[PDB]
Order: sequence, then structure tokens, then C-alpha cells
Amino acid sequence: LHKEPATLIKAIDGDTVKLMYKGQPMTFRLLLVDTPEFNEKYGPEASAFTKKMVENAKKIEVEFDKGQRTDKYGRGLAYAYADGKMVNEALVRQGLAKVAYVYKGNNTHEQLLRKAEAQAKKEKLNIWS
Ligand SMILES: Cc1cn([C@H]2C[C@H](OP(=O)(O)O)[C@@H](COP(=O)(O)O)O2)c(=O)[nH]c1=O
Ligand SMILES: [Ca+2]
Repeated sequence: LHKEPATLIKAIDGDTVKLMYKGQPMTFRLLLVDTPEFNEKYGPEASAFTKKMVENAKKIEVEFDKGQRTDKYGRGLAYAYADGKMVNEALVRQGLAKVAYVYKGNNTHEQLLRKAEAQAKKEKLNIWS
């Protein structure tokens, strides 16, 4: 997989963010995770966590996997990086997302993320508390 440039347009929630990619505004949905909806428990905390990570970044990058790059809603499907740190992984590691939506052929980072989830769960963080 390859990292590509993007810039922040706007934070949205824990697992979606509006970025400019190849010069076009797109909503991105983070691969292999599920944050609570803002309406739900830990929803606001997940939103805040992603918002801080993407707003504080000097450099946003997106990384597409081997399969589908857009979902049925036109959202980009990617791993997102803030100054080299994966947002997807960071959410899971903090117990603010579950590993989820693991589709064949877009699951390169699955085992990385499941390891972070095990650690979050061992620490009883957030969703696992
Ligand atoms: C993360 C992800 C979501 N989706 C679709 C599946 C779900 O369809 P449904 O809307 O019919 O439930 C939805 C969940 O995204 P959200 O968790 O953002 O709601 O997005 C993909 O198709 N591929 C993906 O990789
Ligand atoms: Ca969600």
C-alpha cells in the first residue's frame, strides 16, 4: 500500500472526515473500524478524538487498500494518517472504535488493528469499560 497526500477540509465524526484528495472534496470513511454515532455512548469522545488528531496534523495522508476505494455512498475508503500515525489504529487502541466491516480484499491492516483492540480491551478502555 501507498500513502497519498490529502488536506483536511472538515472533521465530521469518529470515523468520517472530509478531506481534499487529488484536489476534490471527498468524505472519507475509515477502513476496518466503527465508531459510535455522535448520538451514542462514546460517540462524542470518538468524534473529538479524530477531530483533534486531524486538525492538529501538519500532514494528512490517505492510504487505499487493494479493493474498493469508494463505498455505495460515494465515501472514500482509506486508512488515514496524521503526521504518520494511523487514525484508524489510534481509535481502536484507545477503545473509541471496534474493528469492524472487515471485507475481503480491503483488509491489509486487519491484524494490526485487532492487536490494538486486544490491548484496549485488556486495559478496559472506553467502549471496553
Ligand atoms: C467501513 C465500510 C462501510 N461500508 C458501508 C457498510 C454499511 O452499509 P449500511 O449503511 O447499509 O449499514 C455502512 C456503515 O458505515 P457507517 O458505520 O458510517 O454507518 O457503510 C462499506 O461498504 N465498506 C466499508 O469498508
Ligand atoms: Ca459509525
